[PDB]
Amino acid sequence: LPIHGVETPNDNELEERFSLCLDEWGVDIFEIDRLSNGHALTTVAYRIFQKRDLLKTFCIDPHVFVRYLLRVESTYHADVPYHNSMHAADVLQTAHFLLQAEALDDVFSDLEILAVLFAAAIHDVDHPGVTNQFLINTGHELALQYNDASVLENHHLYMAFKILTEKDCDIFANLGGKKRQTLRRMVIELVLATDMSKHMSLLADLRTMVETNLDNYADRIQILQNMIHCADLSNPAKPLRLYRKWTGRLIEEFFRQGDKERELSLEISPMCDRESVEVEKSQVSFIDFVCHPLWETWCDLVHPCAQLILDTLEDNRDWYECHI
Amino acid sequence: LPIHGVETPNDNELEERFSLCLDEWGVDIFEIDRLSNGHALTTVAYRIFQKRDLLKTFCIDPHVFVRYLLRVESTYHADVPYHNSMHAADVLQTAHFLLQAEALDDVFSDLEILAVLFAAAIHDVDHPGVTNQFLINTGHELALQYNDASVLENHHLYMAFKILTEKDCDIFANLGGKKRQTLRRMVIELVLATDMSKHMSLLADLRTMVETKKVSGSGMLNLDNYADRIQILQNMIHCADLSNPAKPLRLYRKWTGRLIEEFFRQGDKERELSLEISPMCDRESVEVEKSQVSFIDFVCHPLWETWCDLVHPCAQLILDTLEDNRDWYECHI
Ligand SMILES: Nc1ncnc2c1ncn2[C@@H]1O[C@H](COP(=O)(O)O)[C@@H](O)[C@H]1O
Ligand SMILES: Nc1ncnc2c1ncn2[C@@H]1O[C@@H]2COP(=O)(O)O[C@H]2[C@H]1O
Ligand SMILES: [Mg+2]
Ligand SMILES: [Mg+2]
Ligand SMILES: [Zn+2]
Ligand SMILES: [Zn+2]
Repeated sequence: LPIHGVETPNDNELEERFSLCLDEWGVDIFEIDRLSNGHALTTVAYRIFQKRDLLKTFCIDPHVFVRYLLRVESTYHADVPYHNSMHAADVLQTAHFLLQAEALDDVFSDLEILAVLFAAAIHDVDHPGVTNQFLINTGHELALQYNDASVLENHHLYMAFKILTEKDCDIFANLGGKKRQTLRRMVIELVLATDMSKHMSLLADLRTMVETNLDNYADRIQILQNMIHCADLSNPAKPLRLYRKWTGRLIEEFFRQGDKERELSLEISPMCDRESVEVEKSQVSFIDFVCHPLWETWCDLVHPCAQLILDTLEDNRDWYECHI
Repeated sequence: LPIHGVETPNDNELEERFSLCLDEWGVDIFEIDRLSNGHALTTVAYRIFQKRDLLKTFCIDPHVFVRYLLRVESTYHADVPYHNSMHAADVLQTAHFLLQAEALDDVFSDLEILAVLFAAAIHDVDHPGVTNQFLINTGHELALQYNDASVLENHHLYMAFKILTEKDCDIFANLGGKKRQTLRRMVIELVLATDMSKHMSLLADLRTMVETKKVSGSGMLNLDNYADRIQILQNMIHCADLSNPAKPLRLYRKWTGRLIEEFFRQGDKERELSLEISPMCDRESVEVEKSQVSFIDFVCHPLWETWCDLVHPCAQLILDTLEDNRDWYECHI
């Protein structure tokens, strides 16, 4: 069993970086992926899970863990610039980080921590590099199949759970039936919370909660839904170099989508037009209307355990306002 | 085009029955299926869409309608005892009856009426004879695909909108874009409201609207809002689906013999897979009569009572027949 779960060409350099970076906000996942040779998701997940004793706690065989994580990782599409396994690993680590706020100390069961971190790692698996709305305007097969509701998010979940079915990949094989049913329902609810069409409702829920303690599932689970959705939308609150990197990729993906939407004669989807999308304006607008309202609330929830996040978010917002 | 959409051996019998029965509570859908050579769904739908002027209003070509309906009808499985095209024709006619209550006069737009009646016709298409819970308990493919959520209801929808693809089957071809898309959303919301795990939630919405009507004082409820209206239609198609126990006893009993056959087949499969046998699915343990009284006390009667309270006094006959049927089964224990 190697130190990082799967063998890499740079075990000592990755170990140094993991020991300094895994509990920090602002991890260079791109470099982890280069040093691990395509294995940021696999190595990040493995070491998060050991650090939180989750393999021991849930009797997960560490070989079975690595084998499953390698399958999921190779199910993300390398040739998709943003929605690949690097994005998954970033989301995973940012979720791991979010959980450590003092204000949330001693609150979540282990099973709930297991759920949210598993969700993060799988939440974009097999993404094809187009949006839900594009699936729906082309009448793509998955859009028809899911009746327009959460088309990708549903697909991500389906793929993740079909992989658990493969010979010697069943990482939850040693939970009881009751813990496996409650785990499955939690994972479903969590990855579904990554669907943008839920953003308004989850955030009204979080605002309501802050405007008041939590030992009802109902509240905890609403906090974990907001949390994974925060991690997913963390990029603009990351150090600027990392924000810009993630952004260049997202836009390259969107623009590529705009070309199939242009080279099939349709109403080019939003921010997807190479010709006349204002990239710096487009980010300022995403912050003001989407990302800032979310992070402000989250940060209000965990007062003051996440002040840095809200500070960098505000700086990158101003930086872009200037470079338009 | 033949008088009833498809040709039948018994046009004049059917004419007579459709002329007298289709605005009544409790229509003998089995006999209409026998008389039309297995086309109850197609002939009932054609005839209701005629009586509502829905072909004319939405510019639906009658040959296109008939073609689409035959395909839907075919895609119900005739070997499933209960969830076949006869169940669909029952649900469709019953939803048609329920829209007539005087307390609903002019509440709904034509496109809403179009939606709920289309929905009813498709709402169980391709049903394989086993529940959601079974597909989830077996991790069947559908259940994995849909993440345990309204599994069949989602598949019924998928199959119905695909058939609309097919060459010369797009009944909604002449609606505008903003219309096909508002229709599509409504139809989805309406077939999803037939998933039983929505029952409690839907019935609480309906309770809210009843209490909201009783306190209004023009005793009329404000329904300018689409989202209130859709709640009512959701409850209504769900009522229609669960209308069997409030149907004339003879009919309720026939529907029920079919439903128990399907249930018992599923518990056989469960047994064979060494799995928990679902409620009402065990031929070795189930007591049919007791189970009906229980389903009526706990699910059916609270739903209908609330529906009847909303449209009071327009659906009195329904609650009465439901209570007499309850009491008949109690005495046969
Ligand atoms: N930097 C950004 N600018 C604009 N939209 C973003 C950005 N980051 C995330 N999003 C949005 O958030 C969604 C997150 O879900 P996913 O793309 O499946 O990871 C995206 O598809 C976009 O709608
Ligand atoms: N007579 C009955 N007894 C028990 N359950 C019923 C009865 N009639 C309808 N149902 C239930 O109501 C459901 C409605 O959904 P279907 O038409 O898909 O399958 C059905 C069963 O849960
Ligand atoms: Mg996603
Ligand atoms: Mg059904
Ligand atoms: Zn994502
Ligand atoms: Zn039904």
